[PDB]
Amino acid sequence: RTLGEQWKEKLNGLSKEDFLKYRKEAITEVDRSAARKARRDGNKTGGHPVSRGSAKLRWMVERQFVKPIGKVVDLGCGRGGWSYYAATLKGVQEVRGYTKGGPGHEEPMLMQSYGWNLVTMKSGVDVYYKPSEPCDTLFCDIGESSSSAEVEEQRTLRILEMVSDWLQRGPREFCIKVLCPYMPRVMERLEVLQRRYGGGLVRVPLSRNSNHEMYWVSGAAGNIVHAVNMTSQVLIGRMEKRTWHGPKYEEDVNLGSGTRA
Ligand SMILES: Nc1ncnc2c1ncn2[C@@H]1O[C@H](CSCC[C@H](N)C(=O)O)[C@@H](O)[C@H]1O
Repeated sequence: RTLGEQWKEKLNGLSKEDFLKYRKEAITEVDRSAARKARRDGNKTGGHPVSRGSAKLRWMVERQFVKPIGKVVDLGCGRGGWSYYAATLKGVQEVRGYTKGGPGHEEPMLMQSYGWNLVTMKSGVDVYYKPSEPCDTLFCDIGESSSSAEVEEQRTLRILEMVSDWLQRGPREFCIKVLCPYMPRVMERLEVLQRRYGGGLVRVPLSRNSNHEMYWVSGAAGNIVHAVNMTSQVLIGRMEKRTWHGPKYEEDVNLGSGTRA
């Protein structure tokens, strides 16, 4: 019905080998080697990001889709990729990250990247039941993908319901992941939330073509329905492909080391 639902149907109908070739074609991918060697060798000093999510956030902060500052609350922090990146920025003074944890959910990693003394991560916290607290910058990177777009719709709306109780607290910088932004219920909800709190949808090139995630960021603007559709166009055009040239590889940036005031 929507262009994103046609992509989802086409995606579900792919073969296992076509799936692999399509999921990384033309996407931007960072180096994870220094992160994976230090992640055994005890090197919490290397400055190598703990996850790919770190490079996804730098992509938006550098293009000023979001400008972290003050107290940052990181819902669904996982290993802490967004938390340790935000701790390097000058405007940021405190980073509080929450994540579910338990079996099958990522546990926060303790690292000594630049500004690590400002990061406090607490695992074992289901965000759907945690009360909101005052903050200046709101992150939320939650959304478990599924072959059913109907499942993703219910998971996306539940997230968008939860984050609004945090946005009513006044933060004006925010970066919230929309797992399934092409379903009609999600589009209507986003227009309502965009009216009340602002922002807009953006697609990060480091995302994989195997999912339609887009981020509701405070520094974006414009028609939400169209921004989703033009992303749905690129993804479908990447499925119809003969010359599979693969991904554009890039280097991550070093987070640094040491304490901040
Ligand atoms: N109800 C819930 N409450 C809290 N955390 C949740 C959750 N549902 C999923 N999660 C957690 O959200 C995390 C998304 S991982 C996001 C990557 C992170 N920004 C980084 O840069 O490293 C997952 O680890 C998941 O365990």
